[PDB]
Amino acid sequence: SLLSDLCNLNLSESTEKIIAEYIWIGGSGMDLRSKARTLNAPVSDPSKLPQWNYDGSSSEVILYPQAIYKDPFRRGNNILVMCDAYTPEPIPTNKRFDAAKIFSEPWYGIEQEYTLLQKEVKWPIGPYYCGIGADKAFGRDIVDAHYKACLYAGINISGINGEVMPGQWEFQVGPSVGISSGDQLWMARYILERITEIAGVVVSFDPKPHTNYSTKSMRSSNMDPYIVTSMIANTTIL
Amino acid sequence: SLLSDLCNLNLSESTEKIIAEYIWIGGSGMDLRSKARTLNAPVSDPSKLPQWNYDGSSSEVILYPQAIYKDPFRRGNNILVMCDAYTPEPIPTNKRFDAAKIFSEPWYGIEQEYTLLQKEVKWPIGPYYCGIGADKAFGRDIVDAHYKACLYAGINISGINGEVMPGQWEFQVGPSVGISSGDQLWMARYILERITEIAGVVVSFDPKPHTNYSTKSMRSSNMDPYIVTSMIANTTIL
Amino acid sequence: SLLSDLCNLNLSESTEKIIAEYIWIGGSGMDLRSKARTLNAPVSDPSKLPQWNYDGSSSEVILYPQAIYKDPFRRGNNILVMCDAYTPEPIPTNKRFDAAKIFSEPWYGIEQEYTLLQKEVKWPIGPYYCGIGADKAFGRDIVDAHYKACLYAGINISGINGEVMPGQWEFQVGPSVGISSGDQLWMARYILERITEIAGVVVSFDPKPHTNYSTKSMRSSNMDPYIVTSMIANTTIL
Amino acid sequence: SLLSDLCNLNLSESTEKIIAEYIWIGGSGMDLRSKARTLNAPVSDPSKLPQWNYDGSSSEVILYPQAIYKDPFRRGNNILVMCDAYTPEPIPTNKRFDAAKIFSEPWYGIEQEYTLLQKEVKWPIGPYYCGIGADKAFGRDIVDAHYKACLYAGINISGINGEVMPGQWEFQVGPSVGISSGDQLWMARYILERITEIAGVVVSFDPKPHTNYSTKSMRSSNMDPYIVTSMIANTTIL
Amino acid sequence: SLLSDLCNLNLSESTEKIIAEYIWIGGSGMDLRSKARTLNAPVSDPSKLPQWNYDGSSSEVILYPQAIYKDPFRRGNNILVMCDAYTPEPIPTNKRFDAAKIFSEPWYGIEQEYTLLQKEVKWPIGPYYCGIGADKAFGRDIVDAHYKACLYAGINISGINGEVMPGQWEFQVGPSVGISSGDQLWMARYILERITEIAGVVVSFDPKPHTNYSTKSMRSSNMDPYIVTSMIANTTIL
Repeated sequence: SLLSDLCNLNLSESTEKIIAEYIWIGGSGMDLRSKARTLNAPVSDPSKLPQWNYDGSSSEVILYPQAIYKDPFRRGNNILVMCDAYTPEPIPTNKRFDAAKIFSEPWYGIEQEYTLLQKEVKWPIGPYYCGIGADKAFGRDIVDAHYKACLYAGINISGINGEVMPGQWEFQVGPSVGISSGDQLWMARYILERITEIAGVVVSFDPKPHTNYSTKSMRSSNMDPYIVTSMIANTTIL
Repeated sequence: SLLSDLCNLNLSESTEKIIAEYIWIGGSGMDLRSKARTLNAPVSDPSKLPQWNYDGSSSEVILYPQAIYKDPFRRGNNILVMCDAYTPEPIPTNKRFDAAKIFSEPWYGIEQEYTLLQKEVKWPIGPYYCGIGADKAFGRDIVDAHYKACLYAGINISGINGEVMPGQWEFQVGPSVGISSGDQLWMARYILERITEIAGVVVSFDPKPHTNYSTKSMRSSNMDPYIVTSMIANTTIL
Repeated sequence: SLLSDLCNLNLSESTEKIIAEYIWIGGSGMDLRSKARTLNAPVSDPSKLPQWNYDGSSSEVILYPQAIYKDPFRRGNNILVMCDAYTPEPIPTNKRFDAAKIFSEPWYGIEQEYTLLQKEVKWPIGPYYCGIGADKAFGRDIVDAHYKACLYAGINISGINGEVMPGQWEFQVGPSVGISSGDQLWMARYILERITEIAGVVVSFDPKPHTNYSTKSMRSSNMDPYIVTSMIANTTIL
Repeated sequence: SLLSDLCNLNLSESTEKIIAEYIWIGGSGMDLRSKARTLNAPVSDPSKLPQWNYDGSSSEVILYPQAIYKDPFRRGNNILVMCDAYTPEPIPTNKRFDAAKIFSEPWYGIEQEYTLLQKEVKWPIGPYYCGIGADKAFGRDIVDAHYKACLYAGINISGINGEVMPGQWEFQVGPSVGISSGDQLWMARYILERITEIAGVVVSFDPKPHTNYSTKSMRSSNMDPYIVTSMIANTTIL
Repeated sequence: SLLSDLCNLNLSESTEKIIAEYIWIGGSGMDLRSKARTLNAPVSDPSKLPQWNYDGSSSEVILYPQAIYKDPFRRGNNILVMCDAYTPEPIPTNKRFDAAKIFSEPWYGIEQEYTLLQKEVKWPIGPYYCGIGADKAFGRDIVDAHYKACLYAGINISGINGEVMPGQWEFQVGPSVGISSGDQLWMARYILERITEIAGVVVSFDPKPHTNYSTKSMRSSNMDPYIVTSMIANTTIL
């Protein structure tokens, strides 16, 4: 148990403190980053978690709690929260205020693809449609881990399946509220981004390392979940 | 424990989702393929799962649920589902519609070999009938795993044998009622396909990498099984 | 983690089926073989099990349930059975019919010795009389495993000790009733090989790689657990 | 396995002998040292633990119980104790008597940074600001372990984050009352080294391999939690 | 999980038999040998256990159950026994008869030192006074294991500490009564070797690879836990 018997300890035995990691979109847009801080009492309602901030130079950017769900790598009562960047008005990189004001029942099953690479070499490991056996499932345990972690957290994920291109996969979100579909993707794009970090594997959400619409009824710019859903919710009723 | 901490979480606490993988026969060979997707509530009756499909060009091929049995590698309430390839007329590769219409009380204890060798070298890992000790059993952990997973799932499996020539094995399929011996010899043939894949072991069903009949009206080989189980039933129908 | 998370699943959770490992003696008398096959209800009475058989060419040879004890490598309700070989009259290699007819309450104890050697060079791994410390005891974990497995199964083993010969040990089968005594020894020998099979070690019982008598009063030449006891009983207790 | 089966035994059944490790500050640098000592009755009141001592030549140096917290690597009822060094008057290296006499309710939060390097080459293992995935976070397992151990012990650590230069972090000691605040820093720092000792990594706190103040009126070159805190409270809490 | 899944099985679920490790002192006085035996019912009274013996040629030498403690390497109801060598008159190497007749309430505390070295090269593995982290403490896992095992067994050990010379330590047993005091030391010594057996390390107690006295009335040349205590009791109490 070299650095493995730890990282997993009971919570309520000693203290009542619960961590709550703060997550936000950074960099060019594909880099989703986070850092940790505790709390006092376990509450899942987003209107009680205190605000916070960080320094953007490393530019004082404020963060507000929006999504409070559970945690893959810590269990019990530990919590992940999804927060957006506000410039010292929202920051232009946020790209969420417009979506919030537009969406303020458009269920969206956004479809996303991800490819696995061997991080020591940055290449994929090693009839291919959902193949099994040798030279087919390059880290199918990683996929099991991500699927079950997403079920545990609170992400509404709705299936996963491989294709012909080696290593790569894709998973489905299905029945998620429009604005929620801008959260439940990004967090689910985050959890996976950590899981392969355990191994010598990296997920690259890129083409070369679909948007469902089921409204309750009617009653009325590259790779951004929020931008795509906002654009396609424009024109169409809601 | 790299990546193995996950894959073995629980679902009775967080979300009542029960992943139900969908399985269908592949192309020319006996490559039983499958892909994963979810469900909502725990039900074992195959008359309630909705009819789903896939793309065959990677064309549209629809699948229906008929075999609903528990999971070796996921446990809990997760389920494997056996499905056959229909076209919205059964595909010739199906070879199950004729057997179903013929059988709708014969019991088939068909015998099958599952010669298994090493992955990288395609060679065995290491008076030989059911040998024990050095240079006798080139991996019995996977074999015990397959046996117990088969009993756990719901397969009515009965026996297992060793072999003299290094490598070959065999398991009995048990008292399977007619068309049921088209499920309990494929999905119980599917389970092994993952277990060897867990290790550096490849199972080579081919002869060069028996037919039973126990009816109640008192009247009386892997690869291709549907044809076999059905032709010898026609000869002695009910 | 890999390949070992299986092999340890539970029985009574899914199905109340039981398994059984049918064990017979090899041609030369030093090899002990077995093959596995299931059963419906768990019963420990040797009379209730049904009579089974095998092929002697690998020539039909029948086997009857003689000794029913529990299983260390599968735990739960899994059961080992010691059975003798019958020609379709006892088979000459059986050597048990004479002992059974002779013994049909002598308490007997027989001593066993065995040498452990490396798999591919045939030398022991790594004052020696019950020695401890550097260059004294090698593979004492195997010894602990065998001792505790033998207590668990039903073998009434009594003690083990190490001697001067490198990689040499000796265990005592303890007081036990009549022919069952000899029978018990066989399972003990059996168990050892499987445990040694885990470690990649070769066990040699041959001399170049004591018999205890105690009764009430009167019943109311190559390492043979049956010939030796029959000869030493013929003269005094039959 | 290799010693890991031990180190984790329970004590509430065999012997209720609470251990206690006596922690004292080292010599020139920041080398917080200790040794173990058993006790009879488990009590957390620092006014009942017996005084102890040691030899300073490796000179008698008495030690008195000040801080009683729980234990990362022993758990159960095992307790760590933080004690200051007294000459047979305070020792000059103690630096705590001045702080105690000054403080005899200013809340303090101090900032700590530490750089991780390889054991035998001194380079660190393996947009960086709180980065995720590969090439951003190296050995976050150590960091998660230290964070959760610090919550478990009794340290009221409050937050943690990464930085831009490769291979360092920063954790927030949290708001606490009086001199205990400074004490807690030392204690928490202690835990880190033990955890790093598991991984074969060297922790360097040196700059080249801030303080928060709030009162009861408000709310909640040496790297000395004592000198800096006392100097800040000299000018305000007096 | 090879070879280690066993060795930790349960006792009371299958059989109520217990084990017992009979331990005697080697000829040279520095080696402490033992061998295993079985018992029917678990009893901790040294009077009820049966006398046993061995062969001194590897010359019969009788042994009696003197000290009964629990077992760290088996848990459950398994028991270790410390026994002395009696020739059917005590053997001169015993050295315990004189101490027993001298002592037949002086509390004694003895100090022990040991050095850890590599199995092959004989050099130690890997300011040192009670050092922490890298370059100070090597193999503290062995030390924590021995401390906790000694608490578990019944040895009322007091404390342990590091020292200056690389790779050597010292533990202390002080709350001991009568001749059992010396006895306890011996048993504690024994445990250490078995633990080091797991790690592939060599323990040397030799100087070149303290006695505490307190009575019920208080204050009103080899390393032999018996010779030293008998000599220092002669001048005071007995």
